[PDB]
Amino acid sequence: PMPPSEFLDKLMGKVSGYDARIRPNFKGPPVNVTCNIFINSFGSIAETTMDYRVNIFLRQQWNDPRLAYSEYPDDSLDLDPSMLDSIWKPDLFFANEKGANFHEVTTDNKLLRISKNGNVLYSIRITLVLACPMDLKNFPMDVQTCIMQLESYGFTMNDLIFEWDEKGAVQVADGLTLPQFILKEEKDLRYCTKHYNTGKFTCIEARFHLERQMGYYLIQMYIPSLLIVILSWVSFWINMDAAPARVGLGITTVLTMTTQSSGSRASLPKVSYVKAIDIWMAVCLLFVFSALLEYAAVNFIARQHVEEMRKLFISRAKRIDTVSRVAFPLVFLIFNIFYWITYKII
Amino acid sequence: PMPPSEFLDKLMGKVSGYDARIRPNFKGPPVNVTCNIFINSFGSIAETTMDYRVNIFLRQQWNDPRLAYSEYPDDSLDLDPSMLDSIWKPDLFFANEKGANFHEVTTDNKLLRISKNGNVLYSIRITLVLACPMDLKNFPMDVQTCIMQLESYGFTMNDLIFEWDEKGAVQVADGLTLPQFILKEEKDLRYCTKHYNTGKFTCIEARFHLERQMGYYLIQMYIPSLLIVILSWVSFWINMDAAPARVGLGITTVLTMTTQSSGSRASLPKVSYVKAIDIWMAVCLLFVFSALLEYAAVNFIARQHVEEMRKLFISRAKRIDTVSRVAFPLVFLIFNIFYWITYKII
Amino acid sequence: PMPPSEFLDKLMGKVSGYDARIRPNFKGPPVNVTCNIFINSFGSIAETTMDYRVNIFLRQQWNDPRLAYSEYPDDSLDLDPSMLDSIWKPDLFFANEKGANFHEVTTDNKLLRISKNGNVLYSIRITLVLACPMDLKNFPMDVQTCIMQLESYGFTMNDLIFEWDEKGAVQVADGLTLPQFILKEEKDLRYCTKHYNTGKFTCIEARFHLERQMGYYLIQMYIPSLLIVILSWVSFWINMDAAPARVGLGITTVLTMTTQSSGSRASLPKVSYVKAIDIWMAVCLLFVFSALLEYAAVNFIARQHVEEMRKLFISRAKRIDTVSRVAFPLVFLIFNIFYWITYKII
Amino acid sequence: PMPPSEFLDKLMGKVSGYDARIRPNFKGPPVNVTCNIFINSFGSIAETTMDYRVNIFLRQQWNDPRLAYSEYPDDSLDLDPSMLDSIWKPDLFFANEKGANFHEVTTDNKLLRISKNGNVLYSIRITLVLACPMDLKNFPMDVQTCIMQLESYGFTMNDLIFEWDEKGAVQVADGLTLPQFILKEEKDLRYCTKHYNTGKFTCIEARFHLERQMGYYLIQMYIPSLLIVILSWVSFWINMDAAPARVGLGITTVLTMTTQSSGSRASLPKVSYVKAIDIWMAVCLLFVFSALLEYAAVNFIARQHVEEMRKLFISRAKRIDTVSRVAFPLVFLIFNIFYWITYKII
Amino acid sequence: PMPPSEFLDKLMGKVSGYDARIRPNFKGPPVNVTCNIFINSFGSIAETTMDYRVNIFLRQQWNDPRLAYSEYPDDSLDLDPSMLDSIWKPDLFFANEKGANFHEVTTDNKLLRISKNGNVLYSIRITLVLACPMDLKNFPMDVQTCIMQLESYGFTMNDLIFEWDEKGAVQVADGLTLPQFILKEEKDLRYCTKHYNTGKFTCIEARFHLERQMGYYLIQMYIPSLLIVILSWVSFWINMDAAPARVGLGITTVLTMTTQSSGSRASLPKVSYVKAIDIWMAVCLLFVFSALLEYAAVNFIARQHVEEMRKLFISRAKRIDTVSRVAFPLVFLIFNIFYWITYKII
Ligand SMILES: *[C@@H]1O[C@H](CO)[C@@H](O[C@@H]2O[C@H](CO)[C@@H](O[C@@H]3O[C@H](CO)[C@@H](O)[C@H](O)[C@@H]3O)[C@H](O)[C@H]2NC(C)=O)[C@H](O)[C@H]1NC(C)=O
Ligand SMILES: *[C@@H]1O[C@H](CO)[C@@H](O[C@@H]2O[C@H](CO)[C@@H](O[C@@H]3O[C@H](CO)[C@@H](O)[C@H](O)[C@@H]3O)[C@H](O)[C@H]2NC(C)=O)[C@H](O)[C@H]1NC(C)=O
Ligand SMILES: *[C@@H]1O[C@H](CO)[C@@H](O[C@@H]2O[C@H](CO)[C@@H](O[C@@H]3O[C@H](CO)[C@@H](O)[C@H](O)[C@@H]3O)[C@H](O)[C@H]2NC(C)=O)[C@H](O)[C@H]1NC(C)=O
Ligand SMILES: *[C@@H]1O[C@H](CO)[C@@H](O[C@@H]2O[C@H](CO)[C@@H](O[C@@H]3O[C@H](CO)[C@@H](O)[C@H](O)[C@@H]3O)[C@H](O)[C@H]2NC(C)=O)[C@H](O)[C@H]1NC(C)=O
Ligand SMILES: *[C@@H]1O[C@H](CO)[C@@H](O[C@@H]2O[C@H](CO)[C@@H](O[C@@H]3O[C@H](CO)[C@@H](O)[C@H](O)[C@@H]3O)[C@H](O)[C@H]2NC(C)=O)[C@H](O)[C@H]1NC(C)=O
Repeated sequence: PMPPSEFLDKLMGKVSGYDARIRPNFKGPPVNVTCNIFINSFGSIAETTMDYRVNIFLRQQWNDPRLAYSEYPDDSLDLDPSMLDSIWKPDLFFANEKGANFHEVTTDNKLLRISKNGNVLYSIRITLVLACPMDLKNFPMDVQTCIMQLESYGFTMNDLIFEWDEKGAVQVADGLTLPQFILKEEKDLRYCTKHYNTGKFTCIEARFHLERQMGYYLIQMYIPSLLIVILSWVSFWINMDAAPARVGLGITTVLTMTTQSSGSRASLPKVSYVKAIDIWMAVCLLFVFSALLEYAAVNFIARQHVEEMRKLFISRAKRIDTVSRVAFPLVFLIFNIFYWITYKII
Repeated sequence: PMPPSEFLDKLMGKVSGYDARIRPNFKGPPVNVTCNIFINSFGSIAETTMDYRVNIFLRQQWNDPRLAYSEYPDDSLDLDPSMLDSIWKPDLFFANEKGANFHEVTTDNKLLRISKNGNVLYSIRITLVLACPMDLKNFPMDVQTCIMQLESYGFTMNDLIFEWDEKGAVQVADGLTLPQFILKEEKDLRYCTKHYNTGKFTCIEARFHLERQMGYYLIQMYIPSLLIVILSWVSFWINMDAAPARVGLGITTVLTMTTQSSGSRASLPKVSYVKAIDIWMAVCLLFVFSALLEYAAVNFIARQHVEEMRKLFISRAKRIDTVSRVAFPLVFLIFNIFYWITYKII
Repeated sequence: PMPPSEFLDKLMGKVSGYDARIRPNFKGPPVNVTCNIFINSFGSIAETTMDYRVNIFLRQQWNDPRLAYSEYPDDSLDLDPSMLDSIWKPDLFFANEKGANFHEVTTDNKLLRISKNGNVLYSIRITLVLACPMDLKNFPMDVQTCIMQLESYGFTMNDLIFEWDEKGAVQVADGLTLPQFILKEEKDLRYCTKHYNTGKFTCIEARFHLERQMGYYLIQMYIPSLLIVILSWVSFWINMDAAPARVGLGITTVLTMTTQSSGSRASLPKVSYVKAIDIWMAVCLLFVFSALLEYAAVNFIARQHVEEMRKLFISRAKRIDTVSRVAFPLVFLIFNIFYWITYKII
Repeated sequence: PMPPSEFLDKLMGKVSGYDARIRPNFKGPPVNVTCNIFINSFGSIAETTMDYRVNIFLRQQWNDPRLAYSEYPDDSLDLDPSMLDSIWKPDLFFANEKGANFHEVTTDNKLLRISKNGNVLYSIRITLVLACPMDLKNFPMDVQTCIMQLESYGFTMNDLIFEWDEKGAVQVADGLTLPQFILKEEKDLRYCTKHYNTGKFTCIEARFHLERQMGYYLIQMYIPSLLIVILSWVSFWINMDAAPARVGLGITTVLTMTTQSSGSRASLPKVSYVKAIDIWMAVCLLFVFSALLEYAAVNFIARQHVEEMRKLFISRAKRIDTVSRVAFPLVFLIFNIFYWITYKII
Repeated sequence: PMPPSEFLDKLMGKVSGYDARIRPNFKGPPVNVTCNIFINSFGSIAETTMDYRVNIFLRQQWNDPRLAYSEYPDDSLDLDPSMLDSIWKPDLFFANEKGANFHEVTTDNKLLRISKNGNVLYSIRITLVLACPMDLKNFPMDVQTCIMQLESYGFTMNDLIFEWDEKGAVQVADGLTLPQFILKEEKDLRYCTKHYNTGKFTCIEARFHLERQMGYYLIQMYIPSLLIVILSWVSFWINMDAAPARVGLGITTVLTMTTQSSGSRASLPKVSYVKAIDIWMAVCLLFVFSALLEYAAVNFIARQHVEEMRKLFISRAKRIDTVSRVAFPLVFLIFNIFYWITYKII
């Protein structure tokens, strides 16, 4: 017999009237193309530009009666990736590409096989940098949901319809790990049918829940953010007579805590709303600032102190020192409870 | 009958004398091309290079009598995006491109349909990085106006005219949100007809008002910029005898405020004029510097103090301490009123 | 006779039925392609994106009976790199490309020679940026293993099989040096046969062990990380009466050590687990923090001190000063032993 | 009649012997090509790499007798930008390109019109990143001169000559503003004829004077650079008995001034010569360092002070304090005059 | 007669049997191609990636008897750069490209002329980013030697040999200046013949000595690195009774010197060996650390001081103060001599 390359020349050549500019089943029902992606590499999720780089295998399957051969004895004929400009292909595109490219390492990474009944498998490797609106109302304890939509651009709903297959619409790699987030096993599948001034177009999308890993932020901006508050608590255990001791403590600590506040949003987007890490530094900033005002109240009584009425001012300046050793270690603990409970339920 | 691919070969082939290098209605009136864009993604507005990345759908509509078919029973014939090099297309370009590229993810993102009367719709996806002169006279409270002009390069006014359509000249996406700014619903539409040494060319543009969100700057460079001034106010409530207490306070605070001034223009363009954030740090720098000179005036009187005339110098050195507790908390409030009123009207 | 260019036109032209879209030995055994790479340049191994740039010479050898000439008197015929689109080539690709490109400096860097029996050598220069999961459980003393897999995309196992040659499967350059790591002479060779929903494909890979050089981290983040702890030890040799001396020492040192902790993960990925450099700064942070609490215990006894019972409190406040000069210099040495032994065996 | 597309096929087709590989007026005088650029966008002038990005409209005009039509009734025939590979074009190139690209947004931005006498206008949009040797002998008050040369590569002087036109050789945009520098209205026009081992080639260039705007540097690195010196002057108004007051002032200020010196060359090229900003920080570093040595001379006399001869040492230690309040405020003013006069004339 | 474009069609057309896939002098001696480069732009030598960007004019000259015309009366025929795909060209490539590109600004920057005897000149503009192993054993006083090799990829030694010409093998631009380094006039020329598993290939290279300019490092990291040591010397001229004076001096200076050590390797590669700038900061770190231990020895004697034996401890605590004023100013000078002598000979 003849090889599949010469066998398909009768179906993709000048004979049989086959044209790559004509969609299958013309003047009839639209083409129902089913798609399924395979995430190979994931990560590099930046927040300054609010985008993430993904590498998926976009599989496409449809039905073309013009390529339904019945003379070849086999059931699957592989095609050279250099002959993709001869058959019709869906005009699939993403609405959040923001720059993309293919891979042509020694061969155009394309897969093309034709079944006997007319099933055509089209799998290619695409490297996308997808964008998603980052919701940072609770930055250290948020559940991001970055989606990706597959719309049409040249054909409307009556000519091309995208759908998901029931046999693993979205597969995940075996050893796919992320440096900062984690990929949940549950991925939603809903439609995203858009409507413009020209018409209506099909759209398919899949939700991806990306939960953060609190192990990183808990060590860098939570343990040092708590030890600095302890530095302001040791001033109560120091005598009220040493002026340079408690003054230098209430100033060097209250100024190095601002660096922690400025160092908590160094690589974060400039959002207007307040996040969960801005209420942890601001409240702890009040503790390192109230300790400065605490010494300002103790030193103000000692500098004012008549022999009987002045002996009570010394005890009054020391009575507040007996409560500050218990108030702040018990008030900061109350805020430490309302913080790790409210942001663990919402 | 015959498919539209073979039907349009009579209108785009060697027959009928149709050439892609000839504009419609030659030796007559110019081609009136109407355009309308659809902003899909917006943001990433940097200030060091004074540019912003945009992703729009550039729709183009004109009239070509050479493509006015009258035999096909339908009213809209979709075209393959691979056949855009056969018909005439307007030479539309932007005067502020500064690098651009198309999107060819599995298909050239182009839309092409031809009506019966000769209406040709041309919609493509372009990713532009547009530039605009940043007016930073009031940096935290400015209303930026970044525009984009669509000029001609090969045809003059007598051969190609660009205009805006009245049915939604500029559409906005449904869920288009910006991280730093906000997009106003009012967009101006005016002409930008340029004149060069070669001739005159058409030009269409649309204004985009981008108001900032003060919620970000109010927390990072306004709350810490005010608490440092309070650190210089607590020196008045400290006795005038402790030298290392008030000296270290008037130096560590006046030097950490300069870091806030240098940290306020870390990612800003090097403009010559003064902005609204440079007058907030410089005036607050005077308060943290006047407190240093305030102790220099109190300590200078105590070191100079004859038994009757010296008792008044001690009261004089304490009389200024009774006014500094009221002057600065009431003078900084006056500047706090004139600042948030002048920059809220202009 | 005729030159090899005209001699091979009979084997690569329209005659002999040779087609570049047909794999050798069709309807029979699969093509056994042996590959061997030659690493020219290596390094630039970043950790923020977890990727490294490599430049190898990908050699490919297979058997094509359709190109087995028997009339030319020579044994090796060199081919012009501009004629690679006429013969069949394996669709080799990498599963961790993440962007790649060729080199076309004055000539496409391709090698093509055909033997008499049908051996075809295919060598090209590819610049890859390969990714690997960075295991940073012990950051300064880890042995990274970055691999690279060569999979198929268009042909399954029954049509294309990749294998390694026994004569130097992976060669190393003569003067290939790395700035940070070192390349070990032992490189493992194992298979990576994947299985997808479409079928099974061949895969070959080679392990690369990249041991770090501790000479860099030992000087920058280990010598200064130890001298700061010595600054907290000198407070014991200072009299317990000078308050501003020991207070300023226990605060300026405990706050500059946090900068060393924040400066140890400035260009590191945001991992959740704790690494070996996070337990060296945190434990040393306890020493510079216990010295602050040590003075808080000595000053608390002196401020409390009845004529006979008060003379023992002065000796008690000095007895701890006689143990702190020996405890911390001997407790930090114990942690210094358990650290450099546990992380030198695992 | 026939359209210009079919009319010019007789002049650009196989007939008439017109070839795009032959320069006009062969075996005779060279082609005198006149050029004129139009700067659209300017700025982004970095100093680390010593380059600036420019966007100009390169117009080219020459004479081609082979295209001198005499049958068409019009005087200017516009050409499709897709037919630039049919006529001869000058091989113009820049000697300081360092990477460049064109703009192909929906159309190749090319202009091509042919006059009756043979005048051919060629205007294209080129985005260049031009380099210039940065002369930073006086960094805040220099007048940079970045030029751009247009050389030939394939034709020598006897075959191609570039010249400037007298009617606006270099035009400037109407609203072209720069963020840091300013563009002067005077632009020099001189030749740059080079000589290599192959021969001599034509060259045209234009000088661009880029004066800096001192409004930026005067606020960031000149006002804080002067207030720190004032902090060292207030130590003279403090009593000579307070040791921790004047010691901490002469150390915290002398160390934060070094940050201003290191912060003045953070984004500057590593040049060997000294600039005008390195002599302003180094001299001011002497003032904040002489104040430290001033207290070292006052405290050395007080610690040495026999009942009559010791009373003069106290007055001697205070006599220098009466001159330091007048010397430094009058010596720093002398350097402040010689600085803003020498660098305002050269 | 006929123009050179039509004259060379007889030598580059279907007639005469000329093929671009055949090297000259086949079945005979190899082609001796002589090359000579012309460095136009040089600099941008980074150290994090260990690469430098260069822009050279790669001239190539060989002998092709098939192009030896004898009928044209001239001696040099210029060729259009669009016809380089018709003649044979050497497959020259660099072994350290790491990404490269050509320049196509309005014309492919290629030079092609053919002599009567068969001499063919081939000059193109290539922008390379070449790599070299940075030897940083003495960072401020090293002599870097970055080379560039021109190897073959498709032809072995018996088919293509590269050589250097004796008439200026490597030329330098007239006004080529470097921001950091300097280019020496002496450039070595040696061979780099490599040997692989396939065979042996020709190779030509040229050495480039790049000496650093010490004027930059001497001001930024050598003058401030010496003044901080002077701050530790002034503590000896202060009385031994002021505790907060000498304690704060021996801590604030010893901690700001570590920033100079961390600030000396901010943009340097992470090498394991010690460089010449790491022994200048570490030794100076001992001086600012020995001054802290010097006060720890003086204060330890004063706190210990029986009426006759205690008067000698006061003199002993002051005797070391009389030697420290002379020891350190004379020991640091000894290290200052051995440093600037050992690194000025090797
Ligand atoms: C692609 O998928 C669409 C569905 O999304 C298919 O369209 C549906 O096709 C049926 C005929 O097969 C149309 O008729 C209906 O038939 C059912 C019985 O199956 C009957 O109960 C209904 O009353 C109706 O007559 C139906 O209108 C149509 N639906 C839509 C929304 O178009 C289409 O056939 C598929 N195309 C191919 C090539 O498989
Ligand atoms: C494209 O749009 C232009 C307008 O911007 C159209 O041009 C105008 O066309 C009219 C004829 O239709 C020209 O004549 C005028 O007619 C009015 C009555 O409608 C009459 O009152 C005037 O006195 C005049 O005779 C008019 O001069 C012309 N204007 C310009 C500025 O060119 C043009 O026809 C449109 N082209 C197409 C193909 O639709
Ligand atoms: C490519 O390599 C494969 C092996 O990976 C070759 O396949 C093996 O080929 C033999 C025949 O040569 C097949 O038959 C076996 O022969 C042995 C004797 O050599 C006999 O003991 C066995 O019982 C069996 O009959 C064998 O099944 C086959 N193995 C596989 C896994 O396919 C193949 O021939 C190679 N192709 C070329 C073109 O060299
Ligand atoms: C392109 O420009 C060059 C000048 O840069 C033109 O060349 C000059 O052409 C004249 C003839 O037109 C040559 O002859 C001279 O004529 C003058 C009178 O005009 C006479 O006084 C002189 O003694 C001499 O005979 C002249 O040598 C030549 N100069 C050079 C440097 O080539 C050239 O003609 C222009 N080409 C075109 C096509 O316009
Ligand atoms: C390209 O350069 C090579 C040299 O690198 C040329 O090869 C040498 O060519 C000579 C003949 O011209 C060969 O023969 C020798 O001749 C000398 C007298 O000149 C004689 O004393 C020797 O005993 C020997 O017979 C020589 O073997 C050969 N050397 C090599 C290494 O190949 C070659 O001819 C040049 N090609 C062209 C086209 O110019």
